[PDB]
Amino acid sequence: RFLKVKNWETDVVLTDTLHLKSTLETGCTEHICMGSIVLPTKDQLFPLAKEFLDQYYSSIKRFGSKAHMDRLEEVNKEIESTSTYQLKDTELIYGAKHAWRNASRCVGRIQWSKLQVFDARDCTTAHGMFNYICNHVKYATNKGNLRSAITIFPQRTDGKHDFRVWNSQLIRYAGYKQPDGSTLGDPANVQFTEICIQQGWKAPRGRFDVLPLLLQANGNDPELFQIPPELVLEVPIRHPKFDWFKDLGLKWYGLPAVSNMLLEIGGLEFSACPFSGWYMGTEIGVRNYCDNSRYNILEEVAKKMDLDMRKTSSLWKDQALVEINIAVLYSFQSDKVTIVDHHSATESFIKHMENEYRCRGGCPADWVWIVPPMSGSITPVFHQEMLNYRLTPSFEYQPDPWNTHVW
Amino acid sequence: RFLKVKNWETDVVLTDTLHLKSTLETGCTEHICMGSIVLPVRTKDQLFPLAKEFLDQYYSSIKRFGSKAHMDRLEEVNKEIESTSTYQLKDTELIYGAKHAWRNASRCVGRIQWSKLQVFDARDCTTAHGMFNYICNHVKYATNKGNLRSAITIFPQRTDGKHDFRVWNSQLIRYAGYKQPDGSTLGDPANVQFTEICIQQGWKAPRGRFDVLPLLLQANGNDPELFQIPPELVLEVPIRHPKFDWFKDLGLKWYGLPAVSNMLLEIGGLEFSACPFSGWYMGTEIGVRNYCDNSRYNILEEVAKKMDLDMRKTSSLWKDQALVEINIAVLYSFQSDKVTIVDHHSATESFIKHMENEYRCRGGCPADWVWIVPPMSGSITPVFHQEMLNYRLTPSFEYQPDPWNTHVWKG
Ligand code: HEM
Ligand code: HEM
Ligand SMILES: Cc1cc(N)nc(C[C@H]2CNC[C@H]2OCCNCCc2cccc(F)c2)c1
Ligand SMILES: Cc1cc(N)nc(C[C@H]2CNC[C@H]2OCCNCCc2cccc(F)c2)c1
Ligand SMILES: C[C@H](O)[C@H](O)[C@H]1CNc2nc(N)[nH]c(=O)c2N1
Ligand SMILES: C[C@H](O)[C@H](O)[C@H]1CNc2nc(N)[nH]c(=O)c2N1
Ligand SMILES: [Zn+2]
Repeated sequence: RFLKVKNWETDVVLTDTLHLKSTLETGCTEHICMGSIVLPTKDQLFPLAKEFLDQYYSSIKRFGSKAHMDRLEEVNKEIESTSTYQLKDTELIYGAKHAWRNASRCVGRIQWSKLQVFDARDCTTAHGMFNYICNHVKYATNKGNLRSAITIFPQRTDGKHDFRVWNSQLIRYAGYKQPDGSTLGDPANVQFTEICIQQGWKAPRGRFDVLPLLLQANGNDPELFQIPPELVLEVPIRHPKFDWFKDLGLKWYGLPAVSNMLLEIGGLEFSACPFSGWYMGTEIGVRNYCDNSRYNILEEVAKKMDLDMRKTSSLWKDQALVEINIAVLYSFQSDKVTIVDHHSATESFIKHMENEYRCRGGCPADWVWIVPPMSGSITPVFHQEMLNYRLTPSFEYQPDPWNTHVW
Repeated sequence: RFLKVKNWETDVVLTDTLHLKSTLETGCTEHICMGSIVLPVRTKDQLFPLAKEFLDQYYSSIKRFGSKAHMDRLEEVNKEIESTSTYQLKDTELIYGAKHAWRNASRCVGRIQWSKLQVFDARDCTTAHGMFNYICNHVKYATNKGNLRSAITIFPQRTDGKHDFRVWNSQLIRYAGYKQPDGSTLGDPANVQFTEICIQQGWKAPRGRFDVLPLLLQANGNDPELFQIPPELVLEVPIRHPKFDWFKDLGLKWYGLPAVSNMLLEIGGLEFSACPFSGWYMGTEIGVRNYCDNSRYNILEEVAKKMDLDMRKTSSLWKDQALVEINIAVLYSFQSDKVTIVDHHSATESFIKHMENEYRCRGGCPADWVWIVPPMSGSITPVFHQEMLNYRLTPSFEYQPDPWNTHVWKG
């Protein structure tokens, strides 16, 4: 019922009680661990609403106060007659901040309480959505001094009137299959790129073409829009010691902004809730640049470093990985664009985890995702036992809209 | 019910049915994943079904399920359980048992090799000196002058839990750790407690950074006694770097034979509490963990110092730069001295081929991602991108409490 987590580098032991709150299911059983799987009515809504308002009023030190009870009845009455309900601004902000706080896969949660929340619940059209997104992008970008933000479109109703951003992130590079059999640009985005092409985008067909936004308001067919190029802060990638690195022609965007997740607060479902912070270096240098199924540049870089690629045991992939990552961090720093290295990020998360254990009685954490994709064991999170469980408010994955949406 | 796992690099999707044979529990529930927690006298009653399951598996694999020899063996085991409270494994069942415990070890990346395991039957052993002799033979056989061979030696099973055979060392070969009065540690800080115990048992400690510990060996529930492994039996590799000539002056070395001696081997309900086993190293175990963990030799600072890296900001990735160089040095040193070692690229590619093979021929391969993914360069190894299902099959190796915590001292 109570559970201990040990850090095997420091011997520091923490006791978790927060897990006894969790309701949603992990995918694991007593018989099987699914820890490494990427994806494992009116009557439904009121317990959900109640459970959320209870944690809200307890957080503002007013649990069981008349103002608490009154709000419970007003929501109960609104559900009974409207089959849904509306969140107060204060509840919206709290819900969003807590969905981030509860994101067990996110290493950057030390920052959870400083999230700028933009309420776009009054939005009605895709042109409206575009305006809100551009304002979000400009606000978060802040000329390189990045700030966390989320923008929240109207909640689901009958599920036939969904707001969706079809893009997976607000800013991403296009992907084309070429006659060659090779891929130009980002292979992750090939399918979405074609969907933009069949919707009518003129594609420049380069390595680093910023995709257009494809915006669905109120269940209607989605619409193309190009983000003013002047709102998209990008960094050219160079190396502090290797002069040849510039000729690889590498660039990345400053703003990571996930736009395909669903935000659930008090049983209400916000299907379009783009949010953004800033990069940890490895996301770009390890995953985007080096995954065999992404830009996959390890082979090209190793060649320029004149390393022995004859045998895997020369650790040439590993040498090139480090240098690719040094260059990402150097480039973002030199251009004054916020970025965090994996040493700094994981050390912060350990500090945050200790805060959450003393202040909240726990911190749900998914070790498979929190440990960086390079140098795992020289980061302190490697040695940290973590407990993974699902709390609400939360961000969840949802089906790609094109599989779903009817034209 | 069939369970699917997907490789996110290749889109290969595999179907697991083997998890259906899984008996033991994971630590996890529908409400909590304990996937990163390091650790989350049997009676006649419980013993017969365990013996029966095991023998059903054995007889299946040799294609004799339901045979008169299968039925006769069940009845003979049954009769022996009721009459004596335990039973004895045939040699063939012991071999099969030991190979399967390795096959089932979900935290082990080296399993492609599971079927080539030299089993030494030491169930006729009775004394600590007998144990020492069996262990020297294992070490010489396994070492094979650098062309390492996988092996396990199996001492007598638990009886009443008062007569246990235990190897008190956690590996057959490991270096002492000495905690100094100024709070520094000389040698391997992981072995401080055990070293203290050796010392108190009368070991005279050289007190260097690389003193090979003595063996502390318990037979038949008796008090353990000290033995020194003959030095000529302990193959060691001095560590140098192919390009950096100052690397050798760090004074590093490591032993070639990794030989886990503190686990419990369970087969058909029987408990083998001393069953040391050994293979060969994957380079990262030494280069990443043993050398670079902050709680271990911790040489990152001193290495990066000698590499003249920028150390005033973590964002120069100086730690990462030094880590790779150390790992290069380890592999180079082993290869140069013709001592078997495997790099993490090669080992993980092998594991993936093993795992796909196992799904096809066996209907699954239990695997613990937290453990299989190497402690450096995770995502450029194909395992990182592999979904895995973790569950407990028997035969199995299990953790057991350190014997100094449980042992009843006789005097
Ligand atoms: C501010 C600096 C931040 C950093 C350094 C950061 C870091 C990360 C990283 C490295 C991941 C792993 C994702 C992957 O590898 O694909 C992640 C996941 C995630 N983060 Fe953050 N984060 C930040 C801000 C935010 C904010 C503002 C939110 C929401 C308000 C958020 C919510 C999430 C969620 C929901 C996931 C899981 C995505 C998934 O399951 O695929 N993060 N975070
Ligand atoms: C042939 C060469 C082998 C290689 C390269 C190899 C590789 C490894 C590695 C890297 C680990 C993780 C250890 C750690 O980081 O703490 C491990 C764990 C393990 N291996 Fe192997 N292995 C080999 C052979 C064997 C053999 C012969 C056995 C026994 C028959 C064995 C059984 C195990 C077990 C039971 C674990 C789990 C240890 C634990 O939970 O602490 N392996 N293997
Ligand atoms: C807000 C924020 C800040 C930050 N630094 N980093 C992030 C994660 C972003 C960026 N870097 C990856 C992306 O993570 C979000 C995408 N999650 C992948 C899960 C997935 C499941 C199934 C199929 C797939 F192809 C992918 C968010
Ligand atoms: C047979 C074989 C071959 C090989 N290459 N590698 C191995 C694992 C060895 C080597 N390198 C580490 C050790 O693994 C065995 C010890 N396992 C640690 C688990 C643990 C539990 C509780 C507390 C702890 F601090 C640690 C075995
Ligand atoms: C199969 C495995 O679960 C998958 O590759 C995961 C592993 N850990 C991860 N960790 C992070 N931060 N991001 C990812 O995309 C993944 N992928
Ligand atoms: C807390 C965490 O599970 C622990 O540090 C584990 C992580 N993965 C590991 N993986 C291997 N192979 N060996 C280890 O010792 C560990 N340590
Ligand atoms: Zn689990």
